[PDB]
Amino acid sequence: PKEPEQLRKLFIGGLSFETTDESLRSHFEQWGTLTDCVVMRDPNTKRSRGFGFVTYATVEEVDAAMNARPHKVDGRVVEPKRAVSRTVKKIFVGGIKEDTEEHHLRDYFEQYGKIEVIEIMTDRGSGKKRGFAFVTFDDHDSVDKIVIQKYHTVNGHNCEVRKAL
Ligand SMILES: N[C@H]1CCN(S(=O)(=O)c2ccccc2)C1
Repeated sequence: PKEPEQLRKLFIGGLSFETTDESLRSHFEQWGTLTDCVVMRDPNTKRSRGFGFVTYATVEEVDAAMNARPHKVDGRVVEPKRAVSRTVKKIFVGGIKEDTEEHHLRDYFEQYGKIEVIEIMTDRGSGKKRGFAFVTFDDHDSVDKIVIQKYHTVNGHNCEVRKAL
């Protein structure tokens, strides 16, 4: 069974107006099989709108494409983003109770991306742990991967994870 197509599609912004379906495909096929690849154009002029979409056969291929950033396509560095995830670098992690420590969160989340800050929330008056935390990554794709997952188990706790603004 295939991963849902909606989780295999990347929005590609910042395109050169000279990029075509064919040149976009030729570039992004280097990181996987593309089941679809389109440059968005004006309906009347056919002039590029400066963005497009590529759909890979597997989520692993999406990951490979994102890990190969920065992508310079037809002379311009473009901006890939997962098209469906339901742009920030920070998550709320709730439900971690009082026994979850920084190393629990780091050991778990470091496989989603490079962590820059872990903030375990404590009570302003007592210093007791409040049972939630914030994790900041160096890049948004980590967060997009994280919030797409249905489940997050950290330190034996079933955690609620959301984007933090
Ligand atoms: N309930 C089904 C309906 C669609 N999917 S999905 O494509 O796996 C998905 C997962 C996470 C975020 C956005 C989409 C699950």
